[PDB]
Amino acid sequence: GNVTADKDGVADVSIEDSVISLSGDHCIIGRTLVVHEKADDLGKGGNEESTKTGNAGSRLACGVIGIAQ
Amino acid sequence: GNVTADKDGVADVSIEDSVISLSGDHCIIGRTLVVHEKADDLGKGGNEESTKTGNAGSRLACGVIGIAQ
Amino acid sequence: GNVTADKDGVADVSIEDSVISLSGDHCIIGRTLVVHEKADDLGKGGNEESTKTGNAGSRLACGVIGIAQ
Repeated sequence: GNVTADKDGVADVSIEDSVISLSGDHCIIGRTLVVHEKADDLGKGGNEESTKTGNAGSRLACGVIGIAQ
Repeated sequence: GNVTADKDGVADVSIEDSVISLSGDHCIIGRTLVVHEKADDLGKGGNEESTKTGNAGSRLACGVIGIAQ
Repeated sequence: GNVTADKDGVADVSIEDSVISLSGDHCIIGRTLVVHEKADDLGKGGNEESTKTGNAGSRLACGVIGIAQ
């Protein structure tokens, strides 16, 4: 299906079968930020997959990022 | 189906079968932030999948991120 | 089905079969934030799946995040 007709109209929105995601600020104030990590065996034959997939950030697989943003 | 007709109208919204998600600020004030981690065996043949999937952040699989944002 | 007709109208909303989720601020004030973690064996062949799935944050699987945001 998914016809989505329209004849006029200022500033209208139509959203058929889809996926939407938003977010806001992520302020973090401080004076000292210390991190220690010890990863040992993350993946051992881990199959993966994706299709029509999105992401508003840093895609990754089997990582030890430490401090993201 | 999913017809979604319209003839006029300022600033109207129509949302058929879909998924929507929002969020707000995530302020975190402080003076000291210390983290210690020890991950050992996360994945051991973990199949995964996705289709028409979204995300408002940092996608990942089998990680030891430490401090996200 | 899912017809969703309209002829006029300022600022009206129509929501047929879907999923909606909102949130607000998440302020956290403090002076010291300390975290210790020891994960050992998270996944051991854990199948997963998704379809028409959304998320307003950081998607992940088998993680030891430590401090999210």
